Amino acid sequence: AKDTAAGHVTTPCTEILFDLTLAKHYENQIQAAESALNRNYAAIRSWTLLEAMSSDGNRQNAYTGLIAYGIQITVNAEQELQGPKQTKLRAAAALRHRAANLSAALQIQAAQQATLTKPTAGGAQTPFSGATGTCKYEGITATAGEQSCKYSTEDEEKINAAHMNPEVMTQITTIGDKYLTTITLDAIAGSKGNPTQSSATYAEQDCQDGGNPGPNFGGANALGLQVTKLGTKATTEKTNLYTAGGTECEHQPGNGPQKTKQRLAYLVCEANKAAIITPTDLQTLTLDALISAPEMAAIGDALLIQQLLKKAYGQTNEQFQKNFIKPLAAQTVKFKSNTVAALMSSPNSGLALAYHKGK
Amino acid sequence: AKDTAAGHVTTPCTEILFDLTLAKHYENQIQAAESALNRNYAAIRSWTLLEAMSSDGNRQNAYTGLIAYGIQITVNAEQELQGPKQTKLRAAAALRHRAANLSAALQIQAAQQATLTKPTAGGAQTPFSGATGTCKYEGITATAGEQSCKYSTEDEEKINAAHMNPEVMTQITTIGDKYLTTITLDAIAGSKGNPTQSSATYAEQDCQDGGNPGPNFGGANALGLQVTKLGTKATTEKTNLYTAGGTECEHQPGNGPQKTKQRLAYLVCEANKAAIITPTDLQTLTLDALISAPEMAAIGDALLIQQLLKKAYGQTNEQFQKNFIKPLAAQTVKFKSNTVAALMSSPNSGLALAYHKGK
Ligand SMILES: *[C@@H]1O[C@H](CO)[C@@H](O[C@@H]2O[C@H](CO)[C@@H](O[C@@H]3O[C@H](CO[C@H]4O[C@H](CO)[C@@H](O)[C@H](O[C@H]5O[C@H](CO)[C@@H](O)[C@H](O)[C@@H]5O)[C@@H]4O)[C@@H](O)[C@H](O[C@H]4O[C@H](CO)[C@@H](O)[C@H](O)[C@@H]4O)[C@@H]3O)[C@H](O)[C@H]2NC(C)=O)[C@H](O)[C@H]1NC(C)=O
Ligand SMILES: *[C@@H]1O[C@H](CO)[C@@H](O[C@@H]2O[C@H](CO)[C@@H](O[C@@H]3O[C@H](CO[C@H]4O[C@H](CO)[C@@H](O)[C@H](O[C@H]5O[C@H](CO)[C@@H](O)[C@H](O)[C@@H]5O)[C@@H]4O)[C@@H](O)[C@H](O[C@H]4O[C@H](CO)[C@@H](O)[C@H](O)[C@@H]4O)[C@@H]3O)[C@H](O)[C@H]2NC(C)=O)[C@H](O)[C@H]1NC(C)=O
Repeated sequence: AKDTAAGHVTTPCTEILFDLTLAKHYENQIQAAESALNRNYAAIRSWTLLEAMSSDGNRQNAYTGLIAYGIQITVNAEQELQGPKQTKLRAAAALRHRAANLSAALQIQAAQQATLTKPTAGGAQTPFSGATGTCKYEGITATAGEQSCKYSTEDEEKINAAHMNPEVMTQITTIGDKYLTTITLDAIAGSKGNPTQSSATYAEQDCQDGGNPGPNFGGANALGLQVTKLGTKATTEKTNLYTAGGTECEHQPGNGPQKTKQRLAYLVCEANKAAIITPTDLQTLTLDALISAPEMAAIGDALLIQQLLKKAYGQTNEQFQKNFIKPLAAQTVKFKSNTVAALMSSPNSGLALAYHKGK
Repeated sequence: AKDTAAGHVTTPCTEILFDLTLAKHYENQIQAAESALNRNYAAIRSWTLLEAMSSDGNRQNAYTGLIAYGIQITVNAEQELQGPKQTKLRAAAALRHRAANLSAALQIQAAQQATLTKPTAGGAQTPFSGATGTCKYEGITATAGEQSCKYSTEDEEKINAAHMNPEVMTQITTIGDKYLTTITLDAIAGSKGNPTQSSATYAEQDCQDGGNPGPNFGGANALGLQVTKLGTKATTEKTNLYTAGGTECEHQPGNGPQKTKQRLAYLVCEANKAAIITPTDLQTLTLDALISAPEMAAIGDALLIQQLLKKAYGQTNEQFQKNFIKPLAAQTVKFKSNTVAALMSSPNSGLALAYHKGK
C-alpha cells in the first residue's frame, strides 16, 4: 500500500507532523550511517592497538589485514555518504522550514474573532463622499490564544518514519498557498434613522444619537459595523514525486517558476532516490563476511586466497570471534587500565599505542 | 564596541538576516572543527602508510609517535566537540525556525488592501437586531504579492558573522509577538437615506436603492462598509543574554513560562559560551609545536625527553618538514599511482597499506 503517511495529511497540523517526521527520518538516516562509520573507525583503532601488542608475525599480519580492510571500506563509505547526505539534508531543512511556515500561518488563521474599537462619527468622508453618516473604526484587531497541534494515536502511527521508505512514497500533500498568504473576513454594516456626525454616543461601539441611545441601536439614529468572523479555510493539494514513467523526479527546477509544493516534492524525490550504502559493521564482523568480502582478495594476497584467509583468521567463526572480535570489548590493557576498544577511543588512546609499540 | 549586529536589527527583514546569519555562524564553527578533525584523520592514515614503507627502525618509531600523538589529540578533540556541537546546533535550529516564522508573518502582514465582495441587503438581523438596514459582506479578503527582504551593503556588513564573536554580543533584538499573532484593520460604514432590505442594487459593492443608484451613494438610500487598510505594525524588543553579573545565561528554562525572545536569548547565550577547542593541525605541524606539545612527553618517553624528540624528528623545522610533513603531498606511491595523503583517503587506501606492510 502506498502513501499511507501522505494520505493521512488532511489538515495543517497533520502536514506539519508529516513534514517534521520526514525531515527527522532523513536526519536519522544520516546519523545512523555516521554512527556506523564511527564504530568502524573505533574498530580500526582497536585492531591497531592489538597489532602493536602481538608477538607473532602472522598474527600481526592478520590484524593488519583487518586494519587495511576496515580503512578501505570505511573511507570509501564516508566519501560515498557525502552526496546523499547533502541531498537528504537539503530536503530535511526545507521540510522543517515549511513546517515552521505553516505553524506560523496556523496561529494567525486562528485569530477568528475581532475586538472592535470605539468609533468616530462623521458625515460625508472618504471613501463615502456621498454618505450623510459615517462611522469610522481604527485598529480593529483579531488575536487567538496560543495554538497547538494535537495528534491522535493513529495520526502518529500513520504519519511515521515506518511508512516513509522510498518504495511506498509517490506523492506529498500540502496545504494550499492561500492559507499562508490571505486574510479572510465577514463584515456587516447596520443603519437606523438618520446617522450623522452628531451620532457621537459611542457606548455600544457604534455611532448613535437621538432618543435614548443604548444597546441594539437604542437611539433614534445609529450607524455601525461588525467584523463577525475572520480566518481562511485550509485546503489540501497533492503533488507527485515522480514523472509518469516513475524513475525521474518531477518538478526539476530551472524550467520556470514553481510553487512551494513543487519545490518540496522535488527535494523529497531526490532525497528518496539518494540511497545510503552502509558498509559492513567491523565490530560484529563474522568470518564468512570477511573471507567473502571482495576487498579481502587483494588484501589477503598482499599480506598472506580464501584458503589463506581461513589460515590467517580461523577455520570457524567461533575462533575468528575469539581471536579477532571478542578481545575488543573483553581484553584488558593496563599500564602506567581499560578494555581495548574503550581505551582506543579514550584520552589515552594514542599513549597506549606508543607504550605498546615501544615495549 | 558591542552589539553592532543586533543593534542593526530594526525591522522584520533585518531580524531575519540576523537570525539566519547567526545560525550559519554556529553551523560554520561546527563544520570548521569537523574539517580540522578530518584533516587530522587523513594525516594519521598518511603516516600509517609511511610507517609501513620505511625500513629504518628509528624512523618507524618516529612515524609511530606522530600516529600516536595524532590519534590522542584528534579522538580527544572529537569527543570534546560533541557537547558544544549540540548546544550550537540547538541555537542554530531555533534561529532558523524563528526566521521562518517571521518571514511567514511578514507575508501575511503585507496583505494590507482588502478586496470587497458583493454584499446582500437586509433589514434587522444579527448582530444588528435594532437596525432598519443592513449590508452584509462575506469573504472579504486581503492578499499581498510575494514579499522579499532587500538588504543594503551596510546591512550585510553590520549583520555579519564578523560581528558575532561571543566577546561582543550582550543582547538580541526581536520583533514583538503581536506581529506574529494579531490581524489589525481599519474599517468604516457609510449610510444615506433609508437603507433597507430593498436596497439590493449591488453594482458599487454596497447596498443601494431609490432614485438613480450609482457611484458615491448615487441612489436615494445606501448602506455599505469598506475595510480601508490592514496590517499590524512591527515593533522591536531587546533581550539580554547574560545576568547582571555577566557570566551566567539569563532566561534559563524551567522557571516559569517564557516568551520566544527569552527562549532564543537563552539558546544564543549557551551557544556563545560553548567554545570549541580545535586541536593542532597535523598536516601543517611544525617541529617546535610537536616537541612543545604536552602529549609528546609520555609518547616520546614510550618510543625513544625533548632532546630525544629532536633526535627523532630533527634539529630544525626544515628537516622535520622534509622528513615528516612534505612527503604527505609530494611522495608518490605506485603499485599494482598517487601521492601519499590522497592515496590514503582514496578507494585504494587500505590496499596500499596491505601491499606495503606485506612487502
Ligand atoms: C516559508 O515561507 C517564506 C515566507 O513566505 C517563503 O519565503 C519566500 O520564498 C520565496 C521563494 O523562494 C521567495 O521568492 C524568491 O524571491 C527571490 C528574490 O526576489 C527579489 O530579488 C530578486 C533579485 O534577487 C528580484 O528579481 C525580485 O523581483 C522580481 O520578482 C518580484 C516578485 O515576483 C517582482 O515584484 C519584481 O518586479 C521582479 O520581477 C525580488 O525583488 C527571487 O529570486 C525568487 O525568484 C525565483 O523563483 C520564482 C518562483 O519559482 C520565479 O518566478 C523566478 O523566475 C525565479 O526562478 C523568488 O521569487 C520569497 O522572497 C520569500 N519571501 C520572504 C518574505 O522571504 C519560503 O519559500 C517558505 N519556505 C518553504 C520551504 O515553504
Ligand atoms: C515558530 O512559530 C510557531 C507557531 O506559533 C511556534 O510554535 C508554538 O510554540 C509554542 C512554544 O513552544 C508552543 O506552545 C507549547 O505548547 C505545548 C503543548 O501544549 C498543548 O499540549 C499540552 C500538553 O502537552 C497542554 O498542557 C497544553 O494545554 C495547556 O496550555 C494551553 C495554552 O496555554 C491552555 O489553553 C490549556 O488549557 C492548558 O493549560 C496544550 O494543549 C506546551 O507544552 C508548552 O508549554 C510550556 O511552555 C509554556 C510557555 O513557556 C508554559 O506556559 C508552560 O507552562 C510550559 O512550560 C507550550 O505552551 C505552541 O503550541 C506552538 N504553536 C504551534 C501552532 O505549533 C514556535 O515556538 C516558533 N518558534 C520560534 C523559534 O520562534
